[PDB]
Amino acid sequence: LVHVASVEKGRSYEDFQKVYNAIALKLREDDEYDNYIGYGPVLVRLAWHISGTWDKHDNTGGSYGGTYRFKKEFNDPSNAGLQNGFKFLEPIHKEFPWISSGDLFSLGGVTAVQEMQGPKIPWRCGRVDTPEDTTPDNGRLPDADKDAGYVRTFFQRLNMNDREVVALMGAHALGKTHLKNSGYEGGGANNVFTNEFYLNLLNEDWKLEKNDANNEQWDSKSGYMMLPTDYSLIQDPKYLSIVKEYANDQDKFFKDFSKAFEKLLENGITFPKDAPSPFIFKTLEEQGL
Ligand code: HEM
Ligand SMILES: Cc1nc2ccc(F)cn2c1N
Repeated sequence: LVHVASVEKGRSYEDFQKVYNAIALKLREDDEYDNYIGYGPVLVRLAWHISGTWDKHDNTGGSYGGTYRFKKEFNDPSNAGLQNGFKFLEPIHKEFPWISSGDLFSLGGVTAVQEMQGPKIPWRCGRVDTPEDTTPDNGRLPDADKDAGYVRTFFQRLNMNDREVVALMGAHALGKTHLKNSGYEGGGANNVFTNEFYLNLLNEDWKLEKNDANNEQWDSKSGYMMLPTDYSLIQDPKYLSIVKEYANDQDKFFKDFSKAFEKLLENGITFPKDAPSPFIFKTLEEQGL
């Protein structure tokens, strides 16, 4: 099963920078969402969930087809809460209806990371909307109530190694859990991209507890929380070494996250030899906007 990237007809870097800017301007304008966290974190999560359905074995799922727009995927219990990100992107799509759905969802995540002061994430266009019967079944996204062995095995399906996994999980510094979405709650909240996930793992005093949804989670007396899968990154000795590396080197974390996140968003896509080079978008700040 081959998905060849096909550039939206007549579009170039400038066209996509305009879409980036519209997303970024709306992030600034709709600042009140989720108790003033804003839409940044949920857009990052949306980009990951549309990509994380991928299966390397048969090239099903992945970001290419934009299939989150169909009810089966939209209503995946694993995707509860992401409807907010979809609703955010709706007026963007109306302003730029030429962009494919997969390109819009993935660009939303890139824009959110960069506007939240994260690393630059190179991004490629050319995802093409595929029909409803290409939507992956529910159940391909990861469970949170598991251990390091589960995490490691799960991410092999996405062709991610230990370093890539630990780097990607640093996104859990962003946003927060919501009891009504996932059965996890707490840990305060944040909308600036940093390496604080790793610092909190290492520096906080953690205690395993059951929450009000009867689910296990690790809680600190500072009020932070870790999922069992988050905490597994310091229980496993191979993950722990990488956690320490990122806790002690902000730039290295940024660079490795950028590579892993681009890879995540591009898994399953075949790019022609003469496809455009990846785009690196300027932030609003860099443009004086
Ligand atoms: C073992 C892997 C993972 C598990 C089990 C997991 C699980 C979860 C859960 C349960 C939530 C709470 C959702 C809610 O209640 O609204 C969440 C939120 C979030 N996840 Fe993950 N996740 C994983 C990997 C990732 C990755 C790889 C990324 C991105 C690179 C990511 C980005 C996010 C973000 C940004 C949020 C905050 C969303 C918001 O504030 O609305 N996660 N995740
Ligand atoms: C601040 C914060 N953000 C997240 C995102 C996902 C997750 F599972 C936990 N998180 C915590 N504690």
